[PDB]
Amino acid sequence: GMEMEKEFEQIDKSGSWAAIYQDIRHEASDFPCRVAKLPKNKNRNRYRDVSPFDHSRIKLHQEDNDYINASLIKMEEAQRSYILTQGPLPNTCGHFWEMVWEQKSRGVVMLNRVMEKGSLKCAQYWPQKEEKEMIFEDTNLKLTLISEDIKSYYTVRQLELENLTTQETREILHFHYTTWPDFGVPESPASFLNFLFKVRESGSLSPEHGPVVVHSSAGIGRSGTFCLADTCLLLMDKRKDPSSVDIKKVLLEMRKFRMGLIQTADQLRFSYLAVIEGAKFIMGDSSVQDQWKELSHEDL
Ligand SMILES: [Cl-]
Ligand SMILES: [Cl-]
Ligand SMILES: [Cl-]
Ligand SMILES: [Cl-]
Ligand SMILES: [Cl-]
Ligand SMILES: [Mg+2]
Repeated sequence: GMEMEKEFEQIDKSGSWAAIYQDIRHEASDFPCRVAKLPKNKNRNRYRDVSPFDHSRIKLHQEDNDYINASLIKMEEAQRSYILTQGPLPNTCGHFWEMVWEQKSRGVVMLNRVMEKGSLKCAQYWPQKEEKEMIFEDTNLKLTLISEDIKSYYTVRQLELENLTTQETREILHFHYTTWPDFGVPESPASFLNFLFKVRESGSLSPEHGPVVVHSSAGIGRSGTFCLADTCLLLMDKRKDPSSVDIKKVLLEMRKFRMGLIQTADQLRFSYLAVIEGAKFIMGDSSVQDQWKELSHEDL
């Protein structure tokens, strides 16, 4: 089969995933995060050990404090960008939506739940009920739930974001994967790819929009897995050449822009599985998309 498939089988046969993953960690970029570590920003960071590099951090367009824990992953060869961010805190939900507005994002991909393992891993940063809209007074934004489509393991929401200064409104699509555990993997390649293709189908990743926002709790593990698989499939798609993609090199390129992307060796292995499976679609087996939808059990 494909070259990534041959490397996959070699690594599985030798039981080498931990060593492969540790090599990536060792080779990964190390750039300063001075702004993230300023005293005044301590309460804007969810995790002490997860910070945006200065070079790639998203700046808020405000004079007071322009800091958010968010990074622009700009994949030059693939011609796709993503914004990866932590799950917003109770005091940074206004900042989060400010960033969405200013960066002209059409979609937000949320890969975590608000409560995981008994702890609050993300703030409730969007409205749960149509009739209870949210106002972010610090950033002068209003957010309303317009509709939601609840599936067995993910939910898609239509939100309306309004800049109260100008009264301009935009439709934001929210893609919420609700069964992906932290430091874990999706139930199957099919369930993951079914969801990724839902995001793709929406047009949220179009170059006509700002970068999609992808987040988890830390904005690196589940978020890294999602973007690695998406970028690798896009690279193969541009060239129509699966054997042209080097998944580990792509991950190291991504890690130039945000630290710590992909948090376990099993998330790396899963990324391979997802790309190998998705290649079937890229190379012209259109019917596999329906198979994923069936295998994902999304209706239940
Ligand atoms: Cl300071
Ligand atoms: Cl949730
Ligand atoms: Cl829980
Ligand atoms: Cl929180
Ligand atoms: Cl790491
Ligand atoms: Mg995470």
